[PDB]
Amino acid sequence: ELSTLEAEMAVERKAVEDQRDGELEARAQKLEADLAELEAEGAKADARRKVRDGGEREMRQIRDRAQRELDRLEDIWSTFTKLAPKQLIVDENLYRE
Repeated sequence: ELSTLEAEMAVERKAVEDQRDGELEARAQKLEADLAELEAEGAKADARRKVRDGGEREMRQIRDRAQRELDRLEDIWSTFTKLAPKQLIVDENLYRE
C-alpha cells in the first residue's frame, strides 16, 4: 500500500503548500494596499516603516506556521516508512497521528 499512501501524503502536503501560498499572497497584497493608503494620507516615512515591518513579521508568521505543519507531516511520513519494532515514539501527538 506504499504507493497509495505516498500519493495521499503528497496531495496533503501540496494542500498545505497551496494554502500557505494563498494566505501569503493575500497578506502581501494587503501590505501593498496599506502602504498605498498611508501614502494617500499623511505619509510618515517612519509609520510606513512600522507597517512594513508588521506586514513582513506577519508573513514570516504565516510561512513559519505552514512550515512547521509541513515538517510535522514530513516526520510522520518518514517515521511510518522506516517504522520497526523496538522503535521508541516519544511524542504523543506524532503517535496519535
